[PDB]
Amino acid sequence: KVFERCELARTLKRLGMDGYRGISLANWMCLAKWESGYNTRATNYNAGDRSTDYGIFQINSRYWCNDGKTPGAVCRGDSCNACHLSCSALLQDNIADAVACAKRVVRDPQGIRAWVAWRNRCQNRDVRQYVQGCGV
Ligand SMILES: CC(=O)N[C@@H]1[C@@H](O)[C@H](O[C@@H]2O[C@H](CO)[C@@H](O[C@@H]3O[C@H](CO)[C@@H](O)[C@H](O)[C@H]3NC(C)=O)[C@H](O)[C@H]2NC(C)=O)[C@@H](CO)O[C@H]1O
Ligand SMILES: [Cl-]
Ligand SMILES: [Cl-]
Repeated sequence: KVFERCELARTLKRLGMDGYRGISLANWMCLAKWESGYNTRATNYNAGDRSTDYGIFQINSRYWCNDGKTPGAVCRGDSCNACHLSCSALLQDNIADAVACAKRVVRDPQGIRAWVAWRNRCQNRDVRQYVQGCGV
């Protein structure tokens, strides 16, 4: 599914993303915009390291979900699939699982810095435009 901007903002607000581990809803919106253009079925293979990015947030397979096909990995406990999900779950139209996984991502030290796209296009920028007029 390709979300409309305000429709996603209201969805994320309902799912408890506003202010989660200190990240404003606007930051999440900025992230989804630049990562996938708000498209849940987006996939990107990293030929360079054989990992794949999945869904609206472009979550990487090396540490967060299991796709079976991601090499460079020494798996301690749940270290290779910290969200406890098949990567397939990050490609559904319903973003509940994707959101639970993004929340797990930011529980690690880097927080939102986990996404290179955020560093480049969102950090220290006026992200208010992403949520203006959405009623959130
Ligand atoms: C959105 C996304 O998928 N982003 C990817 C990044 O998560 C990934 O960075 C690596 O993330 C893992 C998991 O957070 C890092 O490991 C954790 O590091 C902290 C540091 O103290 C430690 O507390 C955790 O125990 C440790 N976890 C594990 C499972 O080892 C890892 O250090 C990050 N690597 C770098 C270079 O920052 C990057 C790189 O694979 O890909 C993004 O796409
Ligand atoms: Cl699953
Ligand atoms: Cl699995």
